[PDB]
Amino acid sequence: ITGYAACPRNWIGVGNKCFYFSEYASNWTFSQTFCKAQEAELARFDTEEELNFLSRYKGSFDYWIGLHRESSEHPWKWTDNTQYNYSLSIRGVERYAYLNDIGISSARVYADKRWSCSRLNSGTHH
Amino acid sequence: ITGYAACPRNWIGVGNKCFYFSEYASNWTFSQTFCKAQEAELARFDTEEELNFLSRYKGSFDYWIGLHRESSEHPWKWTDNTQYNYSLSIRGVERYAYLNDIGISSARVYADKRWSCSRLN
Ligand SMILES: *[C@@H]1O[C@H](CO)[C@@H](O)[C@H](O)[C@H]1NC(C)=O
Ligand SMILES: *[C@@H]1O[C@H](CO)[C@@H](O)[C@H](O)[C@H]1NC(C)=O
Repeated sequence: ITGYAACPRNWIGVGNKCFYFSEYASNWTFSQTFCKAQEAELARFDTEEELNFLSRYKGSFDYWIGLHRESSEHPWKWTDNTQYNYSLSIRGVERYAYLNDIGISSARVYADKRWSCSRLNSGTHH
Repeated sequence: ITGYAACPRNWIGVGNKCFYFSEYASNWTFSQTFCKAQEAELARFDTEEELNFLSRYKGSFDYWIGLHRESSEHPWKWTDNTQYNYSLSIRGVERYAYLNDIGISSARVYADKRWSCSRLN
């Protein structure tokens, strides 16, 4: 690592990331607009430590995450257009991913769910 | 691990603290020995943000925290011997504090509970 630095207020630090969690349900598009306005993205995990933390901290509520696909015949990608590494199953035939009770599932864009944002920890510098 | 981290691996950063959570239940003494061996202490909260994080991440399980008293007639103190600020009530007549379903309660030293550690940074 480069250094240790606290995530900003209302954000939670796990590994080299800072997570944010809403307590308000809205649609995937509104959620991604919000995340981008925080200089962040809909939540992305790159390690088991990070996925396990999201899956525990969410409690009993569904949370939107940053995986989506243009159709059921297109590849899953992150909101930055990085392709998904297909390391976990995703349930369903819909375009927008969320964490449920069991793991990752898919929903229509206009479903109302709480959301999480992530960003790499910048060490307060960017 | 590249770039910045709030905390070391297996710890979670909230404000100016790093928290650790066991998935193994033990008695309060065993828990505090463990936390000191990590250059840490049984979990201490100094803000609402920190307490709300402990109260959510614990889920449906009881967790030891760093409040303790010598008897039901003595003041609550942190494991560093710094007095409690009495900003939240604690239930019961026992000497050792834990987070339960509802808030903060007290138990005997030999009760088995998962524990949390905290440290500054
Ligand atoms: C998503 O939510 C926002 C805010 O309520 C609303 O403006 C927008 O029309 C919604 N979009 C969809 C596709 O439901
Ligand atoms: C606490 O747990 C440790 C480890 O199991 C054990 O050595 C010790 O006797 C226990 N103490 C009490 C008071 O139960």
